[PDB]
Amino acid sequence: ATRIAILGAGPSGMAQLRAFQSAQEKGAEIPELVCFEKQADWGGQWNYTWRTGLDENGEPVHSSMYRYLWSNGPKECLEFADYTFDEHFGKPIPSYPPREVLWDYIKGRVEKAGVRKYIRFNTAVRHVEFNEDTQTFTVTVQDHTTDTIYSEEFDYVVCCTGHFSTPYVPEFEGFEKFGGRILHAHDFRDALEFKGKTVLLVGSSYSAEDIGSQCYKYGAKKVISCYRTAPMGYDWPENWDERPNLVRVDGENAYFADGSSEKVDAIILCTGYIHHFPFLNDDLRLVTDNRLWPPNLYKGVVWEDNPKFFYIGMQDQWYSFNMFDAQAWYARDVIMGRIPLPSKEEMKADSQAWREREETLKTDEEMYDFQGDYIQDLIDMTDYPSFDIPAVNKTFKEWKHHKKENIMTFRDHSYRSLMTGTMAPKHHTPWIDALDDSLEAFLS
Amino acid sequence: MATRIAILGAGPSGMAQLRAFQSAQEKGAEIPELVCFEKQADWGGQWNYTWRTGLDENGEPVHSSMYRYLWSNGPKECLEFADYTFDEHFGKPIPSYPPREVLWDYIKGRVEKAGVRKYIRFNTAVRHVEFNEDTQTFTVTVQDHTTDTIYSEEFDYVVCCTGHFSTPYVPEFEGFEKFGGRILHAHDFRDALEFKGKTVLLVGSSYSAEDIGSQCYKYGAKKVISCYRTAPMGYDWPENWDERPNLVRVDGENAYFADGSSEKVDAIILCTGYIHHFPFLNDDLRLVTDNRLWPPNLYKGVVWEDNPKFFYIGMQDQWYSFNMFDAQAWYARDVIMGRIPLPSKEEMKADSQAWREREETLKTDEEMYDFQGDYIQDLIDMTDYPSFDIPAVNKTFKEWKHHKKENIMTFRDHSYRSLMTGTMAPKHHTPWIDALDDSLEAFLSDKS
Ligand SMILES: Cc1cc2nc3c(=O)[nH]c(=O)nc-3n(C[C@H](O)[C@H](O)[C@H](O)COP(=O)(O)OP(=O)(O)OC[C@H]3O[C@@H](n4cnc5c(N)ncnc54)[C@H](O)[C@@H]3O)c2cc1C
Ligand SMILES: Cc1cc2nc3c(=O)[nH]c(=O)nc-3n(C[C@H](O)[C@H](O)[C@H](O)COP(=O)(O)OP(=O)(O)OC[C@H]3O[C@@H](n4cnc5c(N)ncnc54)[C@H](O)[C@@H]3O)c2cc1C
Ligand SMILES: NC(=O)c1ccc[n+]([C@@H]2O[C@H](COP(=O)([O-])OP(=O)(O)OC[C@H]3O[C@@H](n4cnc5c(N)ncnc54)[C@H](OP(=O)(O)O)[C@@H]3O)[C@@H](O)[C@H]2O)c1
Ligand SMILES: NC(=O)c1ccc[n+]([C@@H]2O[C@H](COP(=O)([O-])OP(=O)(O)OC[C@H]3O[C@@H](n4cnc5c(N)ncnc54)[C@H](OP(=O)(O)O)[C@@H]3O)[C@@H](O)[C@H]2O)c1
Ligand SMILES: [Cl-]
Ligand SMILES: [Cl-]
Repeated sequence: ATRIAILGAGPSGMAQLRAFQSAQEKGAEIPELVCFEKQADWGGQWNYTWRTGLDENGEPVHSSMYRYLWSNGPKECLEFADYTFDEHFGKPIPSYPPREVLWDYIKGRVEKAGVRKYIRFNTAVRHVEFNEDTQTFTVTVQDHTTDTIYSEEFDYVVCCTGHFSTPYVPEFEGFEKFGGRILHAHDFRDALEFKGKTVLLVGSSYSAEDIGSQCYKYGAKKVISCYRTAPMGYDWPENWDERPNLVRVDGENAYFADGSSEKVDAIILCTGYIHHFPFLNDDLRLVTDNRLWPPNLYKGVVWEDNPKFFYIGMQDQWYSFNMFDAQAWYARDVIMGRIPLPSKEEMKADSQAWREREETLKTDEEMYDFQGDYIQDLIDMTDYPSFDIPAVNKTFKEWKHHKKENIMTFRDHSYRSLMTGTMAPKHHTPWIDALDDSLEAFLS
Repeated sequence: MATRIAILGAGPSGMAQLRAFQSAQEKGAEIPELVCFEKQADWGGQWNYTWRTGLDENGEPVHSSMYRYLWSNGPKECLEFADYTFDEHFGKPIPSYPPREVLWDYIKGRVEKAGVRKYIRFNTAVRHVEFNEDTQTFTVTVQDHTTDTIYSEEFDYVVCCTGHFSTPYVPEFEGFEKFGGRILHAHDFRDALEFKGKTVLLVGSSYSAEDIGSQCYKYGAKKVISCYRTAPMGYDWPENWDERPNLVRVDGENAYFADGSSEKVDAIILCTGYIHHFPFLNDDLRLVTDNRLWPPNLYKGVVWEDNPKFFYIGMQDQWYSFNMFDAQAWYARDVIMGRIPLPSKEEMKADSQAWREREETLKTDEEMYDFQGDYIQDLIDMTDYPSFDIPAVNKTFKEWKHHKKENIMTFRDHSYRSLMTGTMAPKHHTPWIDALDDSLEAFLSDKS
């Protein structure tokens, strides 16, 4: 029979397994599935580790998530259309859950599906090669439980390895002289390490916003964020300064493009990530900056030069979980021969139309509107449950409004489920005072 | 020549392998085409310092484990090249325990003189090495991070020089997920100043624990705790350094030891050693071993017995370092060039097994560096690598061990004689404990 390799058991790989299991329970014959995951358990980013740098096997540490992390968007925007918050939790819960609560949710769906049996944990993907002679892929992996490098042949491969794990880590003048810690956002674990300290954040996006907010919340003496082009422009607290870009450091001080300088204890590079696929040769390897429309992907998923190779979740994310579902359902239907692909020329013409639109986008609203339209096109082609994308866009609009009103209280707001219409209750504690990140403390 | 060699890495071992070939060429031999792949932007391996930790600018694991303020942990006289002396490089006597930048300068000096930088492709990560039975050649696949290109080339021989002190052994202890302080491996340690006024727990009882603890002490840590798995280090530690039996668990703030004691600690540094990790090799070529004086499956400690066109340099545990890699690289060179015909697989395994049986009996430090000295003597007797006085190096290791026992904080204040030139090292202008500036300029200057 047909054999599929699914690379990774984060949200995307979980979605890909669930997509196949959904087709099976509706009565379809599905291919043999094998999912390779280098971590010891599923959940991808959402599987928290104290580890940084390299794991116990020598593999790069995957997760970038830290203690005290909460949902940075409304949970109502990432709800599964086939497995609601109401089904999983059995009651209304607040709109910005801590990491452990969303990890519990995503695991709940695949626990229900029974798809853990397809997953080989502690197994790092080493190489994927396409064989023209057999029209099959050789997937080579390292099983760290047995310390064995082995290969198997697959008919199709679905890459679900994420793109927020391999850091973009630029050097600044004087880093070799600096007496304090220099780390990337990827390595950040515990805001308590920076209690009573002066922390410099290099960058102006989600990691700078939230790591700065955690350092503030857990008692940093001072936060400095520095921007390359434009300030973040939010209402920062009194002990948070925004500066133009870092120019250089010395033993103790950071020097900014405005000619100012001051003592800093630690530097956190919130400079984003690279798309990194060392297990792919250039015939299969996606090369892209982080963007809403990466190139060479028909419907954002099908590798145009070899359409038996698929990528899930490689777009920049406003939508996250239910985008990966729409993609996984699409990829499943292509694999199962339910969606015949057009010619390479027709695929490229379709992708180019989406690219041309992506190139014009300016505002946050234009961006989540584009991604909503993309997902609508995907769900129109499969049996993934329809959901109210314009209502989700309106929720993103409210969220963006709440961040502008007050960047420290946006998580104190509640939104309505677009799947069930359930209104989220207000949490028992305002975010700034909610020090305990535990599922037990949140659901109490 | 019509054959081509891939050398994986441009640390001391890969530099030695290039120098071995260049030495044969300047003496009038025809040598093979050489290609050396190095993922860093410059040569030196461990000795090339970086502020970076975890993953580098290209997403490759950061290689170097070296830190600010690192000095030679053995006498430089024990690692001197037999073909390129300290006297030749520096033009004067220098003290016996140079800072990192000074030994980096030295190792670079030899390959600068040799002109072998032209063979090296920097910023290039080795991804895969496969042996092809059909052509009896290796396909080496690499990622050139300068151009972001993955390409493959065919090689007749491969010499693996990628080290084994870079991929950390990082065991989890009960409660690590709860602990509110930093947890890092020795591999990630960069700057003792980060621990000034802090209580630092070191897990481990070998060189990394000794030296990282010594740096934390020197640069003003409040307290050092070192914990041992089997036996204490047993040195004369300063008053703010405690030795405990092994860590059992941690909570939010405290470390709990096997003696039933516990105390609040600010940071935990795992000084738990390293793993031999070769993700670019399939199991037919991949060395699997613990850190030891005699890793298995290596004839003369260098020739992969299942495929003797594949070689490993420097994969042994190290008393000897630079001149061991030279002895090995000269041997591998002579096998590649057909100067040393190999015995049958059965004869190679019988020779390796004799060395293994001896290795298994070793107990004392002296038995260990004596074994490694005898190993190196066997290698150098088979090639034109300049003979050097191995018993005199062993005697220097013995003096060094004696100096560490007398006073672990002042062993670096002693001087030894070059076994290559007979030059006596002068006393440094500053005692180690007060020598806060690690720069080559500060070390080679005359002012204290
Ligand atoms: C710090 C951080 C916070 C975030 N917070 C939110 C949030 O609040 N809300 C939200 O909607 N989204 C958030 N995201 C976005 C995040 O990308 C998605 O939520 C989701 O985790 C992406 O799922 P994925 O499966 O595509 O990738 P990942 O979650 O990265 O999972 C990829 C999986 O592939 C495995 N893998 C990778 N390489 C290999 C290999 N070679 N061999 C084997 N296995 C491999 C990994 O170990 C991992 O399990 C956050 C991202 C980051 C980095
Ligand atoms: C912290 C520390 C301190 C030390 N101090 C001393 C000392 O004072 N005295 C002493 O004698 N010895 C010391 N050593 C021992 C050390 O092993 C040797 O000095 C020497 O650096 C070993 O050289 P090598 O070339 O075998 O390996 P390395 O120095 O580790 O060099 C390996 C090279 O391979 C490259 N490489 C690795 N993987 C790849 C890949 N996939 N693709 C491409 N290139 C790759 C690396 O980037 C590097 O250039 C120390 C070791 C450590 C870890
Ligand atoms: N749940 C949470 O609270 C949380 C926390 C952290 C991250 N995340 C998630 O993680 C993902 C990644 O977010 P991210 O902000 O890490 O990455 P990102 O969105 O790709 O942000 C990249 C940032 O790096 C900056 N940058 C790049 N090079 C720079 C340089 N040389 N100097 C200064 N700044 C530089 C960019 O500035 P320019 O704009 O000038 O290019 C930009 O601000 C997102 O999905 C996010 O939601 C979530
Ligand atoms: N120039 C310098 O100053 C400097 C500094 C750092 C390192 N180095 C070099 O780096 C190399 C490696 O030295 P290293 O000490 O890092 O590694 P190493 O010699 O392999 O030592 C490993 C240590 O980890 C301990 N260990 C392993 N697992 C443990 C566990 N679960 N709990 C507690 N302890 C555990 C071992 O204890 P057991 O003995 O009980 O097994 C041993 O003490 C050497 O070449 C060294 O010279 C040099
Ligand atoms: Cl069907
Ligand atoms: Cl000012």
